[PDB]
Amino acid sequence: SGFRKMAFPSGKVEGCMVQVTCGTTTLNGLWLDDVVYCPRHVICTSEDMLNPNYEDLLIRKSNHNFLVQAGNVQLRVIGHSMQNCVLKLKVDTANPKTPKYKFVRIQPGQTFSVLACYNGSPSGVYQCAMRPNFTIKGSFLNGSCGSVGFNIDYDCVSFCYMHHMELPTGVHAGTDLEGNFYGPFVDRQTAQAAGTDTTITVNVLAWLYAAVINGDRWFLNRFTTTLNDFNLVAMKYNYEPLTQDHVDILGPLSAQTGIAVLDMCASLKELLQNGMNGRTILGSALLEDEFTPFDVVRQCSGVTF
Amino acid sequence: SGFRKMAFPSGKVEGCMVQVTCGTTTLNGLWLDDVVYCPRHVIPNYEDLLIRKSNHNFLVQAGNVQLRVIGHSMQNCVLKLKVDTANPKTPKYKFVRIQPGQTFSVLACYNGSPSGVYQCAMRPNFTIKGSFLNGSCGSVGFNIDYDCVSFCYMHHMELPTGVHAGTDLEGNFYGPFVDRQTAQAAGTDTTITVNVLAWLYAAVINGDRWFLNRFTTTLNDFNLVAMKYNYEPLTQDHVDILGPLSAQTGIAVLDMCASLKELLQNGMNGRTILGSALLEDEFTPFDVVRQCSGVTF
Ligand SMILES: CS(=O)(=O)NCc1ccc(Cl)cc1CC(=O)Nc1cncc2ccccc12
Ligand SMILES: CS(=O)(=O)NCc1ccc(Cl)cc1CC(=O)Nc1cncc2ccccc12
Ligand SMILES: [Cl-]
Repeated sequence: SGFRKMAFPSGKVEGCMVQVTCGTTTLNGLWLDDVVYCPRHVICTSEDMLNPNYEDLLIRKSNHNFLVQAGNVQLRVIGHSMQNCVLKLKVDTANPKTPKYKFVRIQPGQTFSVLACYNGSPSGVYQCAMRPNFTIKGSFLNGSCGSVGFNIDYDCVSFCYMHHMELPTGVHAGTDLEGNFYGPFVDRQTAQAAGTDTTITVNVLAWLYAAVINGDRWFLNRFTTTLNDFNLVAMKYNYEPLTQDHVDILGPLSAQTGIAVLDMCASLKELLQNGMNGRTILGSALLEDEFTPFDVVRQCSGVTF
Repeated sequence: SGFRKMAFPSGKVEGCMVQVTCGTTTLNGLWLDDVVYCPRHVIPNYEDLLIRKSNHNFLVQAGNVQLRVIGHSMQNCVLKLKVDTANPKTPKYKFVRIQPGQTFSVLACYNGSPSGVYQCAMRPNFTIKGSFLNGSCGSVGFNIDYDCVSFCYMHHMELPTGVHAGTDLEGNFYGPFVDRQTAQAAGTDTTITVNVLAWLYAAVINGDRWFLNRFTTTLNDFNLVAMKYNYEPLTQDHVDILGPLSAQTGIAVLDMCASLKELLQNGMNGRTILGSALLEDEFTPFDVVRQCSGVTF
């Protein structure tokens, strides 16, 4: 019993964190086999950030301009290349702690664990979701650039995010491990603002199924809804549209609890209309959207209370 | 910017998790040097049950390797299994007993394999609001101070309300609980006042100031009000501990207490603080300073 915002154990990722220094800038890098991956803005000064020409800044660098530190050991850089917004530093030592891994690009709504780091040293781990507006509501200070997001389903680490910047509203933007940004963002100091964010509907429904599994039904009602009527109501509360893919994905949780997806949708419509009236759902007075259907199945019991 | 329920990096603890099996029961153990620590209920009159067991009755698995048990002893509610192999991954560590209101990270494990990490607090009623299923027994709670892991909790049981109970690593339970199937219930819980105040300071550091007001209060008047809402009493030690956050934000502790009083008496009025519509009490003053400063391990 219980339901917590649970992160994956971070040990496999901790063994990959290194410090990358280029001139006066110091940030984090991810050391996998003989390559260190880090944000390409490590080669920039603060002046450079308005309109940086990364190709021009990089051509002026040699391998020995990049200092890479792994624990108390200095790694030797023997090659460098840029792939989109990521710099790849070839080093002369393969990481003996390299776990089984993959680079995966995630979609809005997907969750992942973040290992926040400073100076190549891990400080904390938390769980978060890729928002519909492609930002993440992280907890990051200056020096956290290069910190990574990941999932560890089975024994394989799937790296999905690398931290690049904080937007004016305090939210965060970054790339996949191939250097492609999530969202319409650029690694440039320009007028960039997060688009209006929305609630991840399929995740709120998954979390309502989690509450039913753990023994709570106060929010259910005798009604059902069509998918279209639910979406017309949901969009008035800034909720993301629910698609047939989302309905199909909630199938297993629907069969485990005996509550049809459109019946759970009707309960969500009523909660949006009434609020909680002094009650909580899984210890929260707000509707939680940072647990996916997959997270609920992983954390919750297979037997409903 | 941002404020998350952040756990310590779990790698140093992951390298200590093992599976302990005794007959039909399988649970988790903590392997430090040549000893495996686990709940004694893996085997009631525990001395009588233990005397009937030999070393080979305990099966200890570390990854894909079977460890050989060469000795066994009981310390309070923890069983200590002496193994032939010292854990090469043993970190620098201490066993520490924590107090209600203090927080820690939990590495939830099943079959000696870590599945997740989350942050939680020892409630005033000595239970923890964890997330555990059958097989989680032996999972541990810890903090990291510099490069040293301070083990503070070992999971033993779930109570009827869905909350959890366990011991320190010396086998002493937190709370009036016993390790057996009998009628046990968590006492009425209270809110950790010093932690709510620390979280209000974290919200101010992050730009959330709508709840600040021009008023102050005496410590006695605040405690009379706090007692009415099932909040733990605030002591002068708590006021002293909040000193640094008070100097950083410019808001006196009793000034923040007057904000907390108004929130208790009137509610949030449709507003949120750090994305929450409830007053959060599972961040200590030290957790706030660490997360708003970047301390690494
Ligand atoms: C150097 S500048 O032109 O003033 N702007 C910095 C900058 C521009 C464009 C990019 Cl892609 C990256 C940066 C650096 C950057 O945003 N760092 C940070 C990352 N995460 C959290 C932070 C919290 C507080 C301060 C900085 C933080
Ligand atoms: C095993 S028994 O003696 O029959 N009764 C249970 C019991 C009594 C006394 C003790 Cl010290 C331990 C137990 C077992 C126990 O509480 N396990 C669990 C721990 N955490 C989460 C759980 C979720 C679902 C089921 C069990 C869970
Ligand atoms: Cl995805």
